[PDB]
Amino acid sequence: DGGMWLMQQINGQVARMKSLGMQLEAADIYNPNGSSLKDAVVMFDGGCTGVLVSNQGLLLTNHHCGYDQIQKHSSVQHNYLKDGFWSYSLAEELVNPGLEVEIVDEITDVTAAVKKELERIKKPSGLEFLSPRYLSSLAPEIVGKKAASRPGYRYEIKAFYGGNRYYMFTKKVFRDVRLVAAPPSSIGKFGSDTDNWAWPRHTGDFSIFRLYADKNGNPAEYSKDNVPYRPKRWVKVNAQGVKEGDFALIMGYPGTTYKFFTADEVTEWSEIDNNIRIEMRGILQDVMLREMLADPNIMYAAKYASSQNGYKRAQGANWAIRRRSLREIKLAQQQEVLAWAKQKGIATTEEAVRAISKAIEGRQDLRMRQRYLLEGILMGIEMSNAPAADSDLQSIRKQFEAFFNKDYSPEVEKDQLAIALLTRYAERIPAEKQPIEGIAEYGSAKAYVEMIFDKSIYASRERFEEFMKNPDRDRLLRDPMSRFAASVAYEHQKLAKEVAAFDAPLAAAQRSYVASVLDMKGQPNLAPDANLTLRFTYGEIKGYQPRDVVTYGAKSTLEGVMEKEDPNNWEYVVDPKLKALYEAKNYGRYANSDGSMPVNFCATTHTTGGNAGSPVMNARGELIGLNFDRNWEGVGGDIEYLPNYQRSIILDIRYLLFIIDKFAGCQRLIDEIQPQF
Amino acid sequence: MDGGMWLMQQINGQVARMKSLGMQLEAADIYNPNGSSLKDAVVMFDGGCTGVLVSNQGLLLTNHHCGYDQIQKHSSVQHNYLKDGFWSYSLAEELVNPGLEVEIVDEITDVTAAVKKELERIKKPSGLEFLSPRYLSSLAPEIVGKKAASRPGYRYEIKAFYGGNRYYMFTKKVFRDVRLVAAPPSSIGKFGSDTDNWAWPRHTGDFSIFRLYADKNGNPAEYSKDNVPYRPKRWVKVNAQGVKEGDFALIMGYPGTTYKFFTADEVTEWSEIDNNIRIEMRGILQDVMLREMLADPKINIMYAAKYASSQNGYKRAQGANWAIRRRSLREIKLAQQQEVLAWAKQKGIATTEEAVRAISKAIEGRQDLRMRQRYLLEGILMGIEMSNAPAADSDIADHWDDPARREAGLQSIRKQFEAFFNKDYSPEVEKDQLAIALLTRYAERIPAEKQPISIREGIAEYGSAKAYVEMIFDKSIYASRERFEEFMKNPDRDRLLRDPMSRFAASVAYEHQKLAKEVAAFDAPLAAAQRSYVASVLDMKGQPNLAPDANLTLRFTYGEIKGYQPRDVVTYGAKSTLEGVMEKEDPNNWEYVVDPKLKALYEAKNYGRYANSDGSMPVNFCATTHTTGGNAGSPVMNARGELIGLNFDRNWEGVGGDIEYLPNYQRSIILDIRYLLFIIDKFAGCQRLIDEIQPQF
Ligand SMILES: N[C@@H](CCC(=O)O)C(=O)O
Ligand SMILES: N[C@@H](CCC(=O)O)C(=O)O
Ligand SMILES: [Cl-]
Ligand SMILES: [Cl-]
Repeated sequence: DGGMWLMQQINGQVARMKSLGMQLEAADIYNPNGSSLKDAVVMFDGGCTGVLVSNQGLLLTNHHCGYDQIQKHSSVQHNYLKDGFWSYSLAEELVNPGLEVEIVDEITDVTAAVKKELERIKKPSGLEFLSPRYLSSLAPEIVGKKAASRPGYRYEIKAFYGGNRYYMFTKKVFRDVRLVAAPPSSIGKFGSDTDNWAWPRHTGDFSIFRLYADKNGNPAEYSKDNVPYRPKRWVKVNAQGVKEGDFALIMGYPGTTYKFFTADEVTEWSEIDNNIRIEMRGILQDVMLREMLADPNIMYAAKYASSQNGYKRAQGANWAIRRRSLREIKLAQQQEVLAWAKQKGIATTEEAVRAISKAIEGRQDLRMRQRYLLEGILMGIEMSNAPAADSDLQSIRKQFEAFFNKDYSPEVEKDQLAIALLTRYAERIPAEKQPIEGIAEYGSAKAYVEMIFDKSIYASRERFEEFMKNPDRDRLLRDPMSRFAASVAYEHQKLAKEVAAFDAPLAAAQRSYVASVLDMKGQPNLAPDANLTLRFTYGEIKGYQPRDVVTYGAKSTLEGVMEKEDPNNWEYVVDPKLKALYEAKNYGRYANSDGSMPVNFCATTHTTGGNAGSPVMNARGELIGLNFDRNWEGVGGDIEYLPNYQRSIILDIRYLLFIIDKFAGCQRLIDEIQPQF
Repeated sequence: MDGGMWLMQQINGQVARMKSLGMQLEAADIYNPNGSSLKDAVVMFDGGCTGVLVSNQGLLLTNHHCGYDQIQKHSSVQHNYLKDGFWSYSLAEELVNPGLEVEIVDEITDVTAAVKKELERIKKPSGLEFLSPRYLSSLAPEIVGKKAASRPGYRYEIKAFYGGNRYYMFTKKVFRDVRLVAAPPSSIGKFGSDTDNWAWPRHTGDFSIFRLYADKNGNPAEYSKDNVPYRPKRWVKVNAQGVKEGDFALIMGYPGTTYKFFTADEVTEWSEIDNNIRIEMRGILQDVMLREMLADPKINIMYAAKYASSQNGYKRAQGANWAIRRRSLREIKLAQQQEVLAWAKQKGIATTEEAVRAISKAIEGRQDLRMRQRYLLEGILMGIEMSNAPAADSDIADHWDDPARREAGLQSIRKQFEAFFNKDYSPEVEKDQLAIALLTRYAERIPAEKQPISIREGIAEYGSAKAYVEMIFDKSIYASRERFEEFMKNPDRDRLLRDPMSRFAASVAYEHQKLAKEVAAFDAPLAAAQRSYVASVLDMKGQPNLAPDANLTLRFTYGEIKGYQPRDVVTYGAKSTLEGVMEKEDPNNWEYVVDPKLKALYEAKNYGRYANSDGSMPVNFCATTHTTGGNAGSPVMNARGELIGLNFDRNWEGVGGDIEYLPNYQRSIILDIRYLLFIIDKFAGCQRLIDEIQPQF
């Protein structure tokens, strides 16, 4: 069964969980008045999950969650991205400025308070009652100036059930989170392209951090005098192994789902948001791939990586529409609540569904742009955020250092991808409808966008401080580069403002519709959409049947890595040390009882983007794995959980330990984790 | 699941084991030299396939891709049998196929002593004749005598076995009136043509149907309007009750070629030269050719068989190389040669180590020559059809003043031009990108000095392969049929003698013959050493328990219906269904298009009595039998010798089975006879064929 359950809903799920073999009490998982698993389950860097596993604040999350921190610490000497990183003491752990981890201190229902504040906003705009920015801004009104005021704390208020409930999360915000360990990328992201969203999977997707705190255990900014955070509760690691049918529990921070989409919303989300994305990324991939198949990657692998991650997802979603009859399932569900309302003489529900249809039909062309603009150029062309004058000198200097940084590259992406992202965007979106005429003067979108390189001072690093001697203001003000930037940004804000006339009634009607779903279903029985707050899902360890003749098992092994090895294909390179371990069968206590070395497994838990790094626990609440992905067949799970295809893809905790111990020899961390055999 | 493509004479050695796996046949039921047996119904089709006789009126089942040549030849845009299939509702509607031959084994005879006797007569031999089919055939008339060797509908085939340590003669009845009866649309006969080729799971209705015709007296015969169906003494009964995992399966047919006695150095050479070069050049050809086919239905027809054949060998080379890597095939053959060498050493025998060394030396010696041969063959001879251009003979060059011999020389040119500029040939696809793409790469791989003269000189004179090919088509009289005929109204001796396409064909042929002459210096010692090596393997293992390499003669193999584990986490079942066709359906992908009628049947579950017991509709199954190319169309029989399927492929993981059979990875891929009947019945509604086949429930 699917559902991303509120921590407050554990009491409604615990009986079913125990019938599936769970041996925890509800209070063990979430305790409003004490220590529980809620305290060990962590948000990492805004969009990932992590788990605390020691009394010294040791933190496990995915490799791909800690990737940039790993990268930032890498040079040719000390190449942690390629070779992995291992610290042998507290003092060796690496500082990560800007990295934040959050822990839920308390969850409170603020629905009534939020409502009675949301009433009569002067000129109630379109989307206040859904905006996380405006909602969390109400925290001083709810809890007084010990909100925001308190340095290591943050009050998160979000809408649930389309805004029919509001829950407040009291976060402890740690700003001293240090890098402890990482496997090499050949393990951390084995098969990163071909195997992304794929089961079977053979990826050692983990990294290790540690929460530091001040001398009395309060979350603090970085200081040389900080000590390890000593958590209330951490999760004990169980290294005894897993088998098909074992109960599994996942807690984490699922990002976004759309389980209350109506039929018309499903179709739009497909034929607009989905396929506009697939070939706009289909094109932003081949030109990107052609360009540096020929050249020596760290220049643009992180580029091709994220495009692909979202690219393949979109293909998975599209498969569910075509094969899993997603639209008709959502249509059936809304017809069921419609019939429920009709029977009760309720009129708002059909009105709600009709207004949703109306807003979707009407915003069709505007949404077309805003997503065509969002990744045709907005993330597909890097200097759409070139600096702009305040001169009306002190911070075009202090801003260009953020434009041309340690990741950014003027050098190339010129008319291989820059011209290519501009593409024939303008064919699908008439030049009538493009931002503030250039494609009409310099000829093409290439001879326009490449003309900027010579003319703009914001092309090189040399030219910036070449004429740092004086104010060429008549030249600084009229630069096409910061014109193209403010331009694409101009229409972005205008579209946000213009389509708001559709988004506002949509949100009102969705709220109305979901209220009806709420009156129909038990609120305690209905899981809300994911919204980047702490949820639990449960299931069992289980493969599936992907297609005629074929069965996928629930557990993968090191043999599967060796079957995939290909020295000539970057993604399938196998570390010589890992191969020697395989050839020697040097697995120790970490092997399966049958003698194979476990790598990944999969489960019928309901996860989504944001669950990377979530702890997977057994019937006793002990750690058995870390979530890092979902199969492409289960992508449609964001709209309707798909029990016979959807599987979370999970790192077997024994493989993580094996990598620490046998591969890296970092005994220090085994001693700290204290795995149970 | 043991390997081995057993001789018919080896049936006595295997029958006990076959029975232990559940067979309920006696040896003599399968192969009987003193009367009739299943052998009599197992047919060689078009020289390179198998077929099976299934009625008393000569009805013949084989694969779609085996009948593909004939289907293609009968197809036009107007009557597109490739695309839409073909179905005949009477004898008179069955299509005539000139040149198509089918052969039946009447007798098998050991002629080892008589061939060796004849070989010893050769004063100063090349060293190539004892494996030369041209030579071995020339011996038959002495062996069998002038009478009976001049018997019209018979052929006496002598082949080398065990590297030339045995010779067997196969007396063949040759049928030269074989008519096309039925074929499914390609969307069924070759569903997933490229992507599913060499793959399990498989969902392909790979069959076609023919009929043997004969004269007045039921004798094999050349085509005649007066011919009638041939009435075989034996035909295989068809069982439509279905199959299950674990069932015994027997396959008989004509496996073409295996290399089970390759030494490790031979494995490496085959992989790094023959296969790599095949993959490289055929990849280039296919990219251009398919593009052309998908853009024009007439081109699609013209080049359908050429493409399918090219793609088939291309992907087979990919699979063999992948097998060698993933399954350590080189290491296995090394271990096998070490075992025969240790056996030799124990017995004080020195000939074996000497043979293994002579094999390695010859392989190392011929590297440059063999790579040049493969590039020429794959790059030019197989895919540039210019290489069959006409060339003027010596009557043109030296007898032009003789009106008689001049006319003969002109007719020879015309005869060549018809063969070259055939109905399947498009000068447009040749000259636009195809010949240039191939020749450009060929020129990059083969040094100028080692290229055919015309090509070297042509590329030096004009800028490039591109400019050179463009010149050829600009200047050649054979560029088009219209230019050819305009020229032949007033022939010029010069230009005819100097024609650039002629010079290209001449130069390529000269280099081909040149390479063969020079490489014989290595190939002859290599063959002699192979003979010595296999002779030791024979001394070690004994002939009765050692299956020889395939050589396109009748063999049996047996095993059970069984899936396998291709890789970690994954298990493949033994049987595929129609649902898997529907899962693969994609209107925008040419190879996964699904016929609307087939989909209607599936949605209506209209399967008659052909369904599985669980209500699914069967499509294919796989078995642990040991097959290879040539076994396409082979009857797959159950424990009682009844037909339950037709072999048509081998799985990906099993492609390397020509080097080493691997019981945990190699599976024959088989058309379930129930799907074949379903397609004839529910899909085509060709009732008369169901009636004739008489499936047993
Ligand atoms: N890979 C996703 C997790 C997908 C899932 O668990 O469904 C992430 O980075 O958060
Ligand atoms: N497809 C092959 C048969 C391959 C096999 O059975 O191993 C052929 O056309 O003969
Ligand atoms: Cl286990
Ligand atoms: Cl499902």
